[PDB]
Amino acid sequence: HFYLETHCTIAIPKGEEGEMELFVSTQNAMKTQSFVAKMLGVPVNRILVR
Amino acid sequence: EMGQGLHTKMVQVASKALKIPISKIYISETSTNTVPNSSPTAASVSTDIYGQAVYEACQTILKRLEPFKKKNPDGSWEDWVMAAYQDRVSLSTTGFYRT
Amino acid sequence: ADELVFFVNGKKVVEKNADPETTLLAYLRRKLGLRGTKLGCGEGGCGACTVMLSKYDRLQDKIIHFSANACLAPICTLHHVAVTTVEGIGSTKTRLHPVQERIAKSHGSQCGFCTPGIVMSMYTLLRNQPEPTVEEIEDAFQGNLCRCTGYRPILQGFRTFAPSLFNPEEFMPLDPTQEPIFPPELLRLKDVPPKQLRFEGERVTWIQASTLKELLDLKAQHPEAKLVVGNTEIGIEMKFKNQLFPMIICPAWIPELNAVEHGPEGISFGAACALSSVEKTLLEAVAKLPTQKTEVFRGVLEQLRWFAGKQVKSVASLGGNIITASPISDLNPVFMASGTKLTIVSRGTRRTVPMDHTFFPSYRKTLLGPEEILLSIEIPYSREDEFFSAFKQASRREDDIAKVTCGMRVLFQPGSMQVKELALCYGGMADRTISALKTTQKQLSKFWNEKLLQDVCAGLAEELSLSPDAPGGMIEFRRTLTLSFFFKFYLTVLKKLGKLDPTYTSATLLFQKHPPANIQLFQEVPNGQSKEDTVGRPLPHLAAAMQASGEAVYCDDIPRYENELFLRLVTSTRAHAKIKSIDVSEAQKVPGFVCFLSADDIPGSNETGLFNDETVFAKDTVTCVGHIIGAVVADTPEHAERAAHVVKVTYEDLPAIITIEDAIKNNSFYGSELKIEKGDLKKGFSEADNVVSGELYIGGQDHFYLETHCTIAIPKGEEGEMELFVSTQNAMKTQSFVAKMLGVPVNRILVRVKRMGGGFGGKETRSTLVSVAVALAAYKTGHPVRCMLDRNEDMLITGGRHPFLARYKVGFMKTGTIVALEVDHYSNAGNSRDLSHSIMERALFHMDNCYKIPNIRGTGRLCKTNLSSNTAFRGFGGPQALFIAENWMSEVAVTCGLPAEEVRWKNMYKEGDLTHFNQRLEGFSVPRCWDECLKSSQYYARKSEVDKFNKENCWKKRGLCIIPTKFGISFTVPFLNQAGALIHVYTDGSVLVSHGGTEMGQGLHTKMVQVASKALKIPISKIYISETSTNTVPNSSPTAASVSTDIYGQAVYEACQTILKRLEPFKKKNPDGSWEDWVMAAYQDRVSLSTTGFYRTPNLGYSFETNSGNAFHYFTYGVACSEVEIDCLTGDHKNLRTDIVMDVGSSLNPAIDIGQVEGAFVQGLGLFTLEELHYSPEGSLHTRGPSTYKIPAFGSIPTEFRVSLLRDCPNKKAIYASKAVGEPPLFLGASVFFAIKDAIRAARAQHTNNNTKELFRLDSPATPEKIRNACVDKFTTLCKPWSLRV
Amino acid sequence: CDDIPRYENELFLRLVTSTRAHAKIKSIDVSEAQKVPGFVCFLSADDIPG
Ligand SMILES: Cc1cc2nc3c(=O)[nH]c(=O)nc-3n(C[C@H](O)[C@H](O)[C@H](O)COP(=O)(O)OP(=O)(O)OC[C@H]3O[C@@H](n4cnc5c(N)ncnc54)[C@H](O)[C@@H]3O)c2cc1C
Ligand SMILES: Nc1nc2c(c(=O)[nH]1)N[C@H]1C(S)=C(S)[C@@H](COP(=O)(O)O)O[C@H]1N2
Ligand SMILES: O=c1nc2[nH][nH]cc-2c(=O)[nH]1
Ligand code: FES
Ligand code: FES
Ligand code: MOW
Ligand SMILES: [Ca+2]
Repeated sequence: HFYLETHCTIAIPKGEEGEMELFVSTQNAMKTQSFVAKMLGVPVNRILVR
Repeated sequence: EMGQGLHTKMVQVASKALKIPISKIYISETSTNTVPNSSPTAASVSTDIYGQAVYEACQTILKRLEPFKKKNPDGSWEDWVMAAYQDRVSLSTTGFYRT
Repeated sequence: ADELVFFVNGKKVVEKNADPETTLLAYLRRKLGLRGTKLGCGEGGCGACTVMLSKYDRLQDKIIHFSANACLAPICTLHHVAVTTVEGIGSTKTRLHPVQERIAKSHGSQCGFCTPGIVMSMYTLLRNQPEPTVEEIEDAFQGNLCRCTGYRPILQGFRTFAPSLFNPEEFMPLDPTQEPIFPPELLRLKDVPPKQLRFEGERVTWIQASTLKELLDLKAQHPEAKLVVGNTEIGIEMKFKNQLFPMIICPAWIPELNAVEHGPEGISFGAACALSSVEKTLLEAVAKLPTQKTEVFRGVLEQLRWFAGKQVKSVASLGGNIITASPISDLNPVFMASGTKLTIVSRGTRRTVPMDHTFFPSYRKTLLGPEEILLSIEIPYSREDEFFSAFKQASRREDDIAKVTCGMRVLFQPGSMQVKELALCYGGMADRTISALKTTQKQLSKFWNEKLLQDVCAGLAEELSLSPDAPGGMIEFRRTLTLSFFFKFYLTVLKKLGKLDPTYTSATLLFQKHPPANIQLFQEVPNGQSKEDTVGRPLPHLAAAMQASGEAVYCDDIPRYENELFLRLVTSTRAHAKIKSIDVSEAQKVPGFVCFLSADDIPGSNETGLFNDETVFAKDTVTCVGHIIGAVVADTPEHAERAAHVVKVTYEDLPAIITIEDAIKNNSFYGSELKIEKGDLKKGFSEADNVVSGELYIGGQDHFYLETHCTIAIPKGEEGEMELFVSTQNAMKTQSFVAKMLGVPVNRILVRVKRMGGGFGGKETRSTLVSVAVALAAYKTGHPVRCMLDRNEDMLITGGRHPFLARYKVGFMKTGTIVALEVDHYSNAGNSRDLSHSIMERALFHMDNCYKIPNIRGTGRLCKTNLSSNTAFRGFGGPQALFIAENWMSEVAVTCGLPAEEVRWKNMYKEGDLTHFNQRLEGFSVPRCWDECLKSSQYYARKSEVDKFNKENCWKKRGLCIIPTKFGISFTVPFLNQAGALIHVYTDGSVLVSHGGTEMGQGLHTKMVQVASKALKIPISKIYISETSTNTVPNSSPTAASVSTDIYGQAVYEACQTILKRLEPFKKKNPDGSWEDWVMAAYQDRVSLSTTGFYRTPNLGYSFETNSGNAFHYFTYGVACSEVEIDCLTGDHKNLRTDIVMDVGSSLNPAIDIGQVEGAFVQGLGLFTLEELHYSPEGSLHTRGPSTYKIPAFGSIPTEFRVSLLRDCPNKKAIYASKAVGEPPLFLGASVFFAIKDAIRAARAQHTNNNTKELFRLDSPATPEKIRNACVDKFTTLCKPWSLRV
Repeated sequence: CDDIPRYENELFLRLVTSTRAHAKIKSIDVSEAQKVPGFVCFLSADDIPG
């Protein structure tokens, strides 16, 4: 692909109810959200992807 | 937005639908807590589908503003919006499209 | 510099560059990332920063655990000490400790900001005593404050350590064997010889002296060196008194300074011993030695009962209190009167002298030389024929500064009543501890009799005089206390010499705590209701566990960006003046200084405020002390603070208008008169049998939310975009005010509110003062910026409840029936309009309370003054008007000579009546609440018991009063009664709910989660609410008017319906499927799982012009009965019992609603009896901290506290038949005020006069000063024109 | 994404990837990595909570 900007993610752990806010260079915020939730083992509503 | 100008086009669409300058419209970002279960931005259909969703949401706004426009035809967009707010009419809505 | 080594939660910490000025709180929060411990006042009076400290005591060869305020603990005093914070005992990520579990499940946590501190006070107690008594449990919190709960649930939940809202049987038992162990490494270090340590900071050098020899050499070389042990004085001087001590010597480690010796003359304590140690030793001594030898010890112990709290007493040293020599020291008067011996030393010298009047030559000075230090103190045993007494009276019993405090001793000739020695020493009557020598000397060789009592009182009145301008004011009260204390001493000695009149006995008793009794009654949910349907059940606040664990994130707990700067506001020191110039040349020298911002830096508009009558930054003129002139931005909070303090502003004073009286005299108002008039007054007064006229005043109130105002502003650098995290109930106005100041479209600004550690109306608008200033700083620097106000800044700048002045005239019949009423209200609004108008409207809306008044006229006027702009405070004007109403109603009863409850009842509205603003009262439940409260409180039976007590007691009286209330539900501003919600169902079936309301501790999100769960028919575990944000729900009204549940509940409900309709087709095609199955099917069929919900309260719109239209959607009602006991000699009082019956319709959550009732009730109790703000004549606020502003404490609540929610009273006007509960209960606190007034009448009938129909004025708050002064007697009287017309 | 300011306590992650096309992982030794200044931790499969 050689997108000038390579893959990148910032993950912010809240410390409350498994909440995590992420800033990601992706075309798929949905799958990013569910995949991160699946790995953490928390409901999808706890994950915010921006 | 990955450089293809999707937000520009959506602002262009919203401006045409609402019939107001683009300068009054803004798109800041994409987030899972504003629009959920979104398909990845792909298949070159983003303009097609999000354009329709934005279009519908705009239509819902116009309908809610219609009574106020009719009562004050020579007023400004700002006048109608404020009147709507004070009359406790919601100025927030979703839009959706399915090919 | 030596390395500082200590432990935090078992983890070793090595600080190679310890700064002497760094507090443990700052270190925990900024260096260790442990944000569970909070900053609530920075002056040791709130306990929000409480932590536990553990160390190996060399002299006791044992590990000791004690609590301490992290805000006053210099980390430099913690070498080889083990710290335990809330995070160290448990968490929701691992497992909650029993203390955390119980306070959470017992509903002892609302906003949650005070929880960690209280959790640690309780934890510390249990580490010292695994099975404490109820007494010990209550005493554990003398230094912890809570503004939300009303304390009852916290005490009741913890009492377990010694339908229903909670079930104790579910609580995990406490098991000491599983507690974290004392760090092994520290236990090894105990075997290493102590060595002197040196720490070097930016401005201070700290020397930890290991031996007495090193201490004396250090003092010989540096006589100026300031000693520090507990730092509970030095810390205050450094933080608030602008003091800087270049060199500090901490002698805490020195054995001689910590030694305890039992001698033949008394018990000696090293000057470094903590007051808690002295207290422990004296208690043991009092239990083992003959009563006749412990007279002085018991005096010391009585003062220690009311000396700060556990956190301060565990670190505060003896020497510290003695040498600080404060005018209001509670110990020096006792040490002086008892001639306690002081052993003073310096390198090469040593002397021992008994403390006497000469030891304190002048203000803050003692007779010690510059090279000397106090080594030890010997508290004497009392001898035969020797008696002692110690008394203290303040504004609040617990953790307060003495108004007058004393030590009194008398020595008689062997077996006689003939005085040999007499010492009466007082604190709080001069700029130093003094002895009434002139007076006492005249009694030597005299006998203890009535004549001596009279002579001493007259002597005291003349010798302890106070000039009208005496600092602290309360001239009459203080002088009266000096005589009253002696009277108490006099009677007490007669008793000890023994015959004493039975009605005088109680005057000699020391405060006695009575056992608590609490009962909460509510209604069980329908028999067949599903377990997953939580509406109507006492579900604990969803974040309570995280608040008890310190994991709950509040604004400042959010991590700072590496490049984030800090802002400190620069405010006016003048009430009204022109700004001639501003010089920052000095501020520019403070390290880390970045810039000074002012009006000229604003890119958009400097016009702000609800009514556009305010400035973001003062321009040309300042109109109140605290008026924001500009702000300093620096790399650290300290640097910003220090720089802002040296910014020099040159002023030129302008005529100022401070008081309501000044305003009226100068015709200084905002807008024109407000008024509601119905009927024919002239006719009404013409038919009345009696007419009463009067004036009444009610003081203001500071919100004192445990978490002060705070804002973080992140500038994006793109298109003017800015993202802010704010502690506010109004994200919408925050957003538009920031946008207006920046000159950018509102759609560029994002405001996010997670939760507030309290709001109470104080964050409805005034939070913008900070938010806008921070946004400007972020805009100008391009860096993220933040600012959290210190308590003193918050209390000075942000405004509070509106003080009210009322002039009334009521006409009534001999039967007590009201026929006419005219009331003119005046509120002190401050330097801007803000919410003052709407507040006055609500006041006028409630001038009737629950009474039908055929002919009535009420006016309101907003006074424009040079004081910070006052704003919304739980009640929004209602409490003031309701208070004024009950005042004249009480005067009508007395005038008529009829039982107050009879007069109130016969004047009460009836189902279907119209109010003075012509709204029909439908479903008027006051009658039911009234009868049930009269019955459950056993009002009548107790009424006779009160009269009996008053006949058997001359210097103590009891009062009983039952009052009702009604509160109109809905914003006075029609268009604000709107609410929106946004709901998303993700593909795993989990639901994310978002609405316009914010969480400030009232449990709104919890209730909304409960509502969504019921509507969707799924467990609450599948629903979540993360925060409130302007980009999910726009144009939201502030979370206020107690209608958030009502309106957001409907919006959430409507959004859920839409979801159900969309899922219906898939549910039908697969009836046996799960929620998850239907959700996934909808998604794959391309059916949107996102929708909005909206609600608009119907038919609202009252007009003060036509006195027509619906102002409210419905009314919330309640009744409260309270009993008190007053000390006619001191002004102190006890809230014996309170019974409340509240109608909240079918409660959505009885646990949260009872918590709102109890909490609102305690804030009202505070407004009417304890809380008072004092201002200089020039308009400068004196009370800027918990030390001087006394809100209710754990020990302030009714000992017997009963609350019942009216059963079977569904409200068809709101979501699931519930009713708003936030503000309605607050006025009920007035029942305590009127019970007090009832008691004062008893006291006046006893000593003042015989006019059983006399109407004496009693303004609010009924503080100890007002109560004591009202109890006119021979003493108040003791504390002459040429001619007089005949 | 990376232009977003880092929090003062923000840490950095570096992936550890396979240098073989197909093989069994016999063991992982981080004793050397632990010596690098600023090292915080090595994460692997077992650390995943979900
Ligand atoms: C919330 C709060 C509530 C309080 N409540 C009360 C109250 O109810 N009644 C009351 O009287 N006080 C009260 N205090 C005041 C304070 O706690 C006492 O004065 C305390 O005992 C001082 O002890 P310290 O060790 O903390 O003093 P520090 O602040 O450590 O030292 C105080 C002063 O004593 C000097 N000093 C200390 N030890 C020696 C020595 N051995 N020889 C010579 N000089 C010495 C120091 O140089 C310094 O000037 C309160 C303070 C707070 C913050
Ligand atoms: N714990 C706590 N309770 C509180 C407050 C608060 O700040 N903290 N605010 C009060 C005020 S002034 C109001 S108007 C209502 C607002 O919330 P509600 O509409 O959800 O009841 O809660 C009341 N109860
Ligand atoms: O009528 C109102 N009642 C209120 N309580 N708290 C804030 C309020 C408001 O703005 N308006
Ligand atoms: S912050 Fe320490 S006592 Fe309030
Ligand atoms: S819960 Fe204690 S101050 Fe809010
Ligand atoms: O915000 Mo209620 S007074
Ligand atoms: Ca005002």
